[PDB]
Amino acid sequence: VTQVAQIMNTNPVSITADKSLQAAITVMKEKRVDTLLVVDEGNVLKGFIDVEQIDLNRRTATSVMDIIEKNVFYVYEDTLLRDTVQRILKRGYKYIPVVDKDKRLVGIVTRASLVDIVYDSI
Amino acid sequence: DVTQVAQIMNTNPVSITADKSLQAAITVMKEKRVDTLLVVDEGNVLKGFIDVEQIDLNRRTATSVMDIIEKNVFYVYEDTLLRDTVQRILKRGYKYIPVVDKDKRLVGIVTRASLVDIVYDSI
Ligand SMILES: Nc1ncnc2c1ncn2[C@@H]1O[C@@H]2COP(=O)(O)O[C@H]3[C@@H](O)[C@H](n4cnc5c(N)ncnc54)O[C@@H]3COP(=O)(O)O[C@H]2[C@H]1O
Repeated sequence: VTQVAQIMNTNPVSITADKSLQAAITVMKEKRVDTLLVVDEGNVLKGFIDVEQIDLNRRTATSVMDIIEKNVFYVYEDTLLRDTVQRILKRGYKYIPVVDKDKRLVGIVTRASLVDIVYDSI
Repeated sequence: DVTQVAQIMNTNPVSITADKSLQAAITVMKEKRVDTLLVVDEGNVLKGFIDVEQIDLNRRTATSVMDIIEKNVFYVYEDTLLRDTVQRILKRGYKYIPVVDKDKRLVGIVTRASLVDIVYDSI
């Protein structure tokens, strides 16, 4: 039935991995998010960074790459919703980033995507 | 060391009261972009919380917010040391932590986006 592209939120907060921690937290505070999704010049999703990793490696870390986690679970645009929801609800994932066939960052399914979904079913 | 929660907590936590319907609740949740509502009475005293989850499960046989409230809330007072409440979210897996004044009145919560603030101050 329904795909993720339908309900996903089309404004996932990204930063490039050339940018400093000073700059990364700057965005994170403005945008009200505990992570950043890492993305290259052409917007191919590459990893994520944590607020914690910023805090553990702050003294000897100058940049976003210095602390990047490249093993992100993303899910393609046209995947079935049920699966990604099932992952977040039960398998503990905090949100699931959404890409296109070129692995370009295109959306996020946050817990407030579950609201959207539950709101619609009334 | 000696910094409190009140200093940092974000002072707009999303409440609802126990009369409101599920239709009413999920409305507030969507607007505000939040997976849970905190439950407060006429005089704003913290009582519990409801989820997207429970709203989703009990939809068919549940008209009111009270029908599915979770009365057992971890909460903390305004003047608790930040350090303890922060250490709870981080390594004890609490999703966020509601802060009350000494009359158990919701005055704030401490989100994962309260940590950024902390980490931002430290630089
Ligand atoms: N009664 C209430 N009053 C006030 N707030 C309430 C509340 N009940 C629940 N919440 C908050 O709702 C937020 C929504 O969770 P969600 O997974 O959509 O949203 C999460 C997370 O999925 C999202 N996020 C993280 N990295 C992101 C990125 N790179 N792009 C977009 N979103 C990101 O940022 C949000 C930050 O988590 P946080 O715990 O700060 O914020 C949570 C939680 O603290």
